[PDB]
Parts: sequence; C-alpha cells; structure tokens
Amino acid sequence: VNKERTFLAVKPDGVARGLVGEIIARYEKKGFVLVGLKQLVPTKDLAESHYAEHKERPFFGGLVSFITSGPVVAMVFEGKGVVASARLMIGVTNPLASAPGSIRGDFGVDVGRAIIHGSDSVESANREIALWFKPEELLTEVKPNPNLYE
Amino acid sequence: VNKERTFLAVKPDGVARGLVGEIIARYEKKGFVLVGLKQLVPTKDLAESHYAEHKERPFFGGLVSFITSGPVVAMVFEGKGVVASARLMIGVTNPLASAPGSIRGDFGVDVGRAIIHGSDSVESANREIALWFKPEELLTEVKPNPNLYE
Amino acid sequence: VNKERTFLAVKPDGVARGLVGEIIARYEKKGFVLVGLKQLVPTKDLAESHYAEHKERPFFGGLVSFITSGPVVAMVFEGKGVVASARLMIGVTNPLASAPGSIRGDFGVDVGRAIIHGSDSVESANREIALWFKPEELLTEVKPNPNLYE
Amino acid sequence: VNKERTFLAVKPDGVARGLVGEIIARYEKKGFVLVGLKQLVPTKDLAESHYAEHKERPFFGGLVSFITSGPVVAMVFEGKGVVASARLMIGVTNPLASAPGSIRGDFGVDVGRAIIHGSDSVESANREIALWFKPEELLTEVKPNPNLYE
Amino acid sequence: VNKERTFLAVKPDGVARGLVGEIIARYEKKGFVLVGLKQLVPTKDLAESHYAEHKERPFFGGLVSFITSGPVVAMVFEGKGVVASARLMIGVTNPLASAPGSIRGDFGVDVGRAIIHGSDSVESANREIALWFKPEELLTEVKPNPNLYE
Amino acid sequence: VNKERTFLAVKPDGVARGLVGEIIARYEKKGFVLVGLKQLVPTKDLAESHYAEHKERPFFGGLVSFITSGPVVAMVFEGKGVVASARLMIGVTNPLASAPGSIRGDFGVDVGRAIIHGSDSVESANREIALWFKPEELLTEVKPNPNLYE
Ligand SMILES: Cc1cn([C@H]2C[C@H](N=[N+]=[N-])[C@@H](COP(=O)(O)OP(=O)(O)O)O2)c(=O)[nH]c1=O
Ligand SMILES: Cc1cn([C@H]2C[C@H](N=[N+]=[N-])[C@@H](COP(=O)(O)OP(=O)(O)O)O2)c(=O)[nH]c1=O
Ligand SMILES: Cc1cn([C@H]2C[C@H](N=[N+]=[N-])[C@@H](COP(=O)(O)OP(=O)(O)O)O2)c(=O)[nH]c1=O
Ligand SMILES: Cc1cn([C@H]2C[C@H](N=[N+]=[N-])[C@@H](COP(=O)(O)OP(=O)(O)O)O2)c(=O)[nH]c1=O
Ligand SMILES: Cc1cn([C@H]2C[C@H](N=[N+]=[N-])[C@@H](COP(=O)(O)OP(=O)(O)O)O2)c(=O)[nH]c1=O
Ligand SMILES: Cc1cn([C@H]2C[C@H](N=[N+]=[N-])[C@@H](COP(=O)(O)OP(=O)(O)O)O2)c(=O)[nH]c1=O
Ligand SMILES: [Mg+2]
Ligand SMILES: [Mg+2]
Ligand SMILES: [Mg+2]
Ligand SMILES: [Mg+2]
Repeated sequence: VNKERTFLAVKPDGVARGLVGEIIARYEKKGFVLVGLKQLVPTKDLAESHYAEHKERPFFGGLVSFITSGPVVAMVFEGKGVVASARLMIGVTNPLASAPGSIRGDFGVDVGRAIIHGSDSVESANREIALWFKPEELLTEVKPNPNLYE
Repeated sequence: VNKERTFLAVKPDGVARGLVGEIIARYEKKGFVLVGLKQLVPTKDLAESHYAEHKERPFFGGLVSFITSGPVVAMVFEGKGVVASARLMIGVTNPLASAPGSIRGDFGVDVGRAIIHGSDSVESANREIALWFKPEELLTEVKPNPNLYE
Repeated sequence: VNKERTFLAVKPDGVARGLVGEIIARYEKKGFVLVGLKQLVPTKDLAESHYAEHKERPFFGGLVSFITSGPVVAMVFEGKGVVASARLMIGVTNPLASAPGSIRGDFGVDVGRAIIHGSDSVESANREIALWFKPEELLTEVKPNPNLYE
Repeated sequence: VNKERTFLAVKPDGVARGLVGEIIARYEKKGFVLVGLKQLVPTKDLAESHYAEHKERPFFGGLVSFITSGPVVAMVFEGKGVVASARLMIGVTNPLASAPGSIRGDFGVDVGRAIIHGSDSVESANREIALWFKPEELLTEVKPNPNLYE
Repeated sequence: VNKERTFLAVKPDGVARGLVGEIIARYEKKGFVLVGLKQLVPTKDLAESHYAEHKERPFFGGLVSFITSGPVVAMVFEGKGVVASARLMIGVTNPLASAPGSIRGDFGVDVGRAIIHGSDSVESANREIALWFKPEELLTEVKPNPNLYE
Repeated sequence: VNKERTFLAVKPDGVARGLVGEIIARYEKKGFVLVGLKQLVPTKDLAESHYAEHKERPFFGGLVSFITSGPVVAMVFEGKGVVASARLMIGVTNPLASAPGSIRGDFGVDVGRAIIHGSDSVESANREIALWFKPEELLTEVKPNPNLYE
C-alpha cells in the first residue's frame, strides 16, 4: 500500500528560470509516478490558503504577492515515502544551506526565491492536494516501473 | 512572429519510460515558453479527432488504442518558429532514422512507440491546441527570457 | 594505497532500468579505473556465497531469488580509497534515506530494489572480487589519468 | 523477430578518456538491450582478424598496435535495426566531420583515435561477435522495456 | 596540424543566459585545449573592427550595439581542424535552422541573439585572435590530452 | 549583501582533466554571476603569496610547485553568501571525504590534486581577488538573473 502522494509546485521563479523539466526528471528518475500535473497562475485566495500557516509571519505578504505574480506548475507524485524523500531532494528552507545535489542546493540562493514548494507531511500533502486539484485531474491507478518495488 | 504556438504531447510510452522532464527541458533550454500544460488519459473521441488525418490507415486502430492506454501530458509552447523547431527537435517519423541529438533519435526505436507528438504545421497546431485545451487553461502576460529576442 | 580495489555489481533492477552507463560514468568521472568488468546471470551457488553474511535473515531468499532473476554486471574499480568512496557514492542501505547526488538517493526507493551492490570493507572486496572473477579477467599495467595523483 | 545484434567496442582511447559509461548509456537510453559485456586487452591475433579488411591499408600497422596497447570494453547490443542505428549514433569515420550529438561528433578529433568501433553490417556483426565472444558470454533471451515495441 | 586555433566568443546573451560553462565543456569534451580565456566588455573600436565583414549590411548597426551592451567571455581553442569543427558544433547563422546537438540548435531561437560567435576560417581566426588577445594572454605550447591524437 | 564575492581557481589538474566548463556551470546554475574570468600560468611570487596561510606546513613546498606547473583559470563569482556557498559546493579538503554532489566528491580522489581552490571567508576572498586580478579586469555593477533575489 505504497500509494503515498505529495504535492510539489514549481514556483514562478522556477518556472521563469526554465527549470520545470529538470525538476520533474529528478523525480521520474527516482521512481515516483506523476499522478497529476497542470500549469496555472495562482489566485490570491489559493495563495493564502496554501500558505495559511504563515499568515502572520512578516514575509507572508511578500510571498503571496510572488506566488501569484506568475505561472506555477503544480504536480503530485506518488510512491513509497514520496513525501519525506521529495523534501530531502528539495533541500532545506535556506537555499544557501542546502547540500549540493538537492534542487535548492543546486539552483537557489535566496529564501525568497525558493524555486519549489514540497509538502512537509502527509497531513499537509492531503490538504494541499485537495486545494490545488479537483478530484478528476488526478489519475486513479496505473503501474509504476516494476523494478522499483518488490 | 514571437507568439506562434505548437501543441506537443508526450505519449504513453514517453510518460512510462520517465521522459516527461527530459522532453520539457529541451524546449525550455531552447527558449520556448510553456503556456499550457496538463496530464490526462485521452478518450476514444479525443484521440480520433486528434489523429483524424489518418482516419483510414492500416495502423489507425493500434495507434488510437495506444494513445488511450495510459496518460499523455499535453503542452503548448510559444515562441518564434516553435512549430518547425519543435519538429526538428523531435526528429522524423521513424525513430531509428532520427539523428542523435533529436528526441526520437536519442530515445526511440519503433514507429509505434514514437514517444512524442508534435504539430506538423501551424494549421494543425491551432487545431490541435483547440482540441486538447480550454481557453482559460492557457497563459496571457507572457514575457520570455529577455535575452532570447532582439 | 593507489591499488586498493572494490567490487561493485549493478543489480537486475539497475540493468533493467537502464542504469549501467550512468553508474559506471560516476566512478570514471571520480577517477577510479575499471580493471575488471563483465555481465552474467548469477547462479544459486554464486549468489549465496556472495551474500553469505546474511545466510539467515527474513529476506535472504527473496534477495537470492532476485539477484538470480536476471543479468548483473560485475565490475572492480581500483584507486585510492575506492572501497570507502564507492560506498559514499552508493548511499546508505535504504534508498529513500540516501542523499541526493548518491546513486541510491537519485534512483532508488526500495531496500529490495537497491540497484547496486558495493563491498563494505577491503576484506569483503578481496573476498567478493575473488568470488566473481578469475585472475586472467583482471588488468595489470594500470596507469590512471596522470592528473589524479600527486 | 527484432533480435538483431551488433558488436560495439570502446577502444583504449575511449577507455582511458573515462568514456565507457557515457557510451553504454547512449545505447541504454535508446532502447537497446545489452546481451554481452566484458573488458579485455586485445591480442595481436584478434586485432588482426577483427580488422582483417584493412590488412593492406597503410594505417593498419598503426591501428593494430593501438587496439592492443590497452584495455578495450567489448559489448553487443540487441534491438530492431541496432546495427544501422548504432552506426548512426557513432557518427562517421573522420570525427571532425561527425555531426554534434554522435559519439565521435562530441568526443573525437583524430581518425586515429576514433573512440569506438561499431559493426557496419549484419554480416560483419556476426563475424565480429563470434570473434570476440564465446557463446556462453552472451545472454540468450530476456525482456527489453515493453514500451519500446508493439 | 593539431596546433590550429580558433576564436570563440560567448556573446552577451549567452553570458546572461548562464551558458558559458555549457559551451566551454562541449569543446573540452571534444578534445580541444583552451589556450586563452577572459571576460571583458567590448568597446566600439573593437566591435566594429571585429564585425567588419558586415559593415555595409542592414543588421550591422545592431550587431555592434548588442555585443557592446554586456560581458563577453572570449576564448581561443587549439586542435586539429578546430576552426571548421567549432563552427559545426555551433550550428548555422539562424538558430532555428540549426540541428539539435549543436549549440545554436539546442539553445537558440533568434538570429540576433545567436549566443556565440566562432571564426569562419583560419584566416579570419588568426586575425580575430590577434584583435581580442595580447600575445602573453595565450599559452605558448601545450601537453594536450594524451589519447586524442595519433 | 547579494553583492558579496569570492575567488575560485580551477587548478592545473582541473584544467588538464577538462573540467573548467563543468565547474563554471555549477556556479552559473546556482545563480552566481561571473564578474572575472581568465586563464594564466601562475608565477612563484603569486603562488607563495596566494598559499601563504600554509607556508610553515609540510605539504607547502609541493603546493606552490604544482599550481605553477600549468594553466589555471581564475575567476570570481558574486552572489548572496557566495563565499560560504561556493565552498560547500566544492566539498572539504580531502576529495574522498567529500560528498557526491560536490565538485571534489564527484571528481576528486587525492588531497594533492584537489581540482579547485575557493576562498574560505570574505576576508580571504577580498584579499585573493586583489592578488589575481587588476581592478579593470572585474565587472563593476551587474544586472543578475532577475528571478534569483527578492
Ligand atoms: C523563512 C522565510 C521563508 N520564505 C519563503 C520560502 C518558501 N518558498 N517556497 N517554496 C515559503 C514557505 O516557507 P517554509 O515553509 O518555512 O519553507 P519550505 O517549507 O522549506 O518551503 O516561504 C520567505 O520568502 N522568507 C523567509 O524569511
Ligand atoms: C506513418 C506511421 C505513423 N505511426 C504513428 C507515429 C506517431 N506517434 N507519434 N507522435 C503517429 C502519427 O504518425 P505521423 O503523423 O506520420 O508521424 P509524426 O508526425 O512524425 O508524429 O502515428 C505509426 O505507428 N506507424 C506508421 O507507420
Ligand atoms: C538489510 C536489508 C538488505 N536488503 C538488500 C539490499 C542489498 N542490495 N544491494 N546492493 C543487499 C544487502 O543488504 P546490506 O548488505 O545490508 O546492504 P548494502 O551493503 O548497503 O548493499 O540486501 C534487503 O532487501 N532488505 C533489507 O532489509
Ligand atoms: C581511414 C583511417 C582509419 N583509421 C582507423 C579508424 C577506425 N577506428 N575505429 N574504430 C579504424 C577502422 O576504419 P574504418 O572501418 O574506415 O572506420 P569505421 O568503420 O568508421 O570505424 O581505422 C585510422 O587510424 N587511419 C585512417 O587513415
Ligand atoms: C548574416 C546575419 C548575421 N547576423 C548575426 C548573427 C551572428 N552572431 N554572431 N556571432 C553575427 C555575424 O553574422 P554571420 O557571420 O552571418 O554569422 P556567423 O558567422 O554564423 O556568426 O551577426 C544577423 O543579425 N543577421 C544576419 O542575416
Ligand atoms: C591542509 C591540506 C591541504 N592541501 C592542499 C589542498 C588544497 N587544494 N586546493 N586548492 C590546498 C589548501 O589547503 P586547505 O586550505 O587545507 O584546503 P582548501 O582550502 O579546502 O583548499 O592545499 C594538501 O596538500 N594537504 C593538506 O593536508
Ligand atoms: Mg512549507
Ligand atoms: Mg503528426
Ligand atoms: Mg553489502
Ligand atoms: Mg570498420
């Protein structure tokens, strides 16, 4: 029952830097199956729900203004431990402190331009998924590479 | 014209082999802008209209049954000469005969498993674009990297 | 010592996923010299001796039946600290927990489909080396790139 | 009956340039299955049989002296049209006239250091295979990625 | 002979697009040695003198203006037939007509934002090498990669 | 702030191994701007003065000797926290102890053939930038990639 899922989002800086394919491929190479994928310009109301936990933090206004200043490519990968692994692959919050080899470690320098958002726990994935995805935009079931699993 | 567009779709064989990131990355590095993107499972009625021009050929069914066997990730890129460049980057119809450096030449072997589709003319791109996407699913304030165009 | 050696073997899951070139390329770029290389289908008697140290564990059979289900490409690299570096490059036992940049962290997800084997000590490399190869199957006049060593 | 095979060989310059993995991966990425693989230091008598057609040409002596001055990694790939495709992927005889994207096009400059030998026709593959490979060193049959073929 | 040389210049759009490392690496992988390298901002005298074979042409005015607008990393490579070879690796004048695998064909879209300049013949090269470099800024005699030439 | 700067030097073994393009590209992909770049052959005064914090150390003698033996492509990058960040991307002193993903960990094997030097702090950097570069060989004020900083 390795149908764990996560919500990852390439943000407007990651989008404008011509980084969408590099990020998807890191995950496809790992073994994760893409069950949902679309591009959209986030609305103020999704931007604020999405990042609800930072409503009072200073940078909030600055963050919300950004995630809606342009196209974001939202996606949800599935696979065993996909949530903690995807987080590991992204790096940490400050891109300057991310180990070389992680998405932020190889491409970011400013927390303000973090390139990609990755859900931090199953509970939040679920919240963020239902939030960005109508039920029909998600694939129900299919086969991942049979060499990944037992 | 800098706002010409083409429709591309990574096929079931491309998605499954883990080539969605690899393929998007080449159009991005080329400088093309992704103005529409989404994954889905095509329906019999979508695939027939799509490959309409081959309505009666020895392999129509086998192709219509293939493009429906799994997820496709549709996309539209915009930029100068995108339709014709996108075609050069894809290769020729038979993968084996496509040169190294092209998508079909690097990854393909069978005409049946051609990995990706690309509009062949601007008449078919405007037609195929209209076929897979809705008008609110495409971007508008589009500013490609400031160093690509003079 | 510049002539230390380790034994590595791309597993059935690695060969099948098309990772033999990717994996050899990292040891070559690292500067290690390939002094023995070959592909084969392991026999029950080869695999048991190989994974001898796990003779009695809940997953021995499933691992011995896996390493025999297809081709493995065995190899031995020589160079300073090859055994320990080769281990760092591979990752930790569980792929999900391996960091990005390492072989198991970039491509692996399951402990059962660990992609590659690496000797853990020089006692086991000399033992595993002797296990898979014959003495006339390894090189002698070995001159690594002149810019790697002082 | 797409069990066509070819014999490719990374020569001592390709070997010493740390190029073995890059070449194998180009073919694994394409869809070809590795059915045989080993490393050896070619003997004068295999060097001369192998390149029998150039016995009288001037550069012969110079070629044979080279292909035996070091390790060669011999391999045989299988797949539809693998012979003409592998040739296409290698480039032409003069590396300076090879299109960027082909093995020789991206890495060679001297016909004398051509990096890789690829059989030029089925008839010669068969001759070159039996020549470098004992029957047991070759895998008999297994499954290539099912997305490559119909 | 293998001591031929060519002048390559990564133009303002290549520099700003972050392609300097990608370009230098294609040439290094090829076998050419870097004998000169520097970043400078060109001045008019130099630009008009460099782009003299086009003085009486329509697009002229803009050529000099754009190449004077920012950083250019100039370089000269040495190698057997490096002048004709570098040009092939670059592609043709229009980036849209250039093939995937070449620099302009992989990353370019506009004739006016062609990314890199490369001498078109030996006469033009020894001339251009002289305009951008003082004789002490160029290596005298090198020890190329040992396995490149016969 | 984001106008911090660091001195990076690809050492004789990096240059000879053909890694200059790979190294420059890791930094460009990261977000840093190249403000200085040149290849030169260091002279004793410069080497001893550069490697002064090690004068009274055992390996000293050899350091100066080796870095004077061939071409070095010196460079300085500017970016937010570029000094601490470049160092992390480099790895630690011993290449065998460096992690995959870092420059030394991916390509290095010997402490004495460490491939690249990178300033260890801002004080050391502004000092070293001064030793290798004349003030006119460095860009004054740049227009970095627009989507890197907040
Ligand atoms: C701490 C902090 C975060 N942010 C941004 C970084 C994130 N962008 N993304 N993705 C976003 C959310 O912060 P976060 O949840 O602390 O970081 P993450 O979970 O590692 O992404 O705020 C900011 O702009 N300024 C700050 O001071
Ligand atoms: C002519 C031909 C096409 N097809 C497939 C290959 C394509 N898949 N994709 N993309 C699709 C359309 O055929 P096509 O339009 O001739 O090929 P393309 O324009 O070069 O894509 O039919 C086939 O299976 N066998 C054939 O002989
Ligand atoms: C401990 C453990 C190992 N295995 C597998 C993973 C390995 N495949 N490879 N390489 C092999 C050996 O286990 P291991 O020796 O503990 O792992 P490694 O040294 O890090 O390779 O057993 C398993 O399937 N399940 C387990 O829980
Ligand atoms: C024409 C020519 C070939 N050679 C080398 C190039 C080849 N090395 N390999 N592989 C080998 C065989 O020549 P070939 O069969 O003409 O070339 P290929 O089939 O494209 O490989 O001779 C040479 O050294 N000098 C020459 O003048
Ligand atoms: C002839 C031509 C060139 N240019 C640009 C393209 C080149 N960019 N560079 N380097 C430069 C010189 O033109 P070119 O010599 O025709 O092309 P190149 O030798 O392949 O570079 O002007 C253009 O603006 N329009 C034209 O029709
Ligand atoms: C301390 C140390 C360094 N060196 C080498 C490694 C470095 N190569 N570079 N650049 C250089 C300076 O040593 P270092 O400052 O300890 O390491 P670095 O700052 O990480 O480079 O001497 C060595 O020979 N042995 C040692 O123990
Ligand atoms: Mg968060
Ligand atoms: Mg078509
Ligand atoms: Mg083990
Ligand atoms: Mg031949």
